[PDB]
Amino acid sequence: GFGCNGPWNEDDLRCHNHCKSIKGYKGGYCAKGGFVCKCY
Repeated sequence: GFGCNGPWNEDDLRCHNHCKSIKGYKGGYCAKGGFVCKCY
């Protein structure tokens, strides 16, 4: 989710922005073929 909807729809920037918008995270990326929006 959050941009990462699979390799056919991978909005890594959208995941990144989401995660970065959350206090406690610097950013985020689409993992697992682009399915899982993982924050860091």
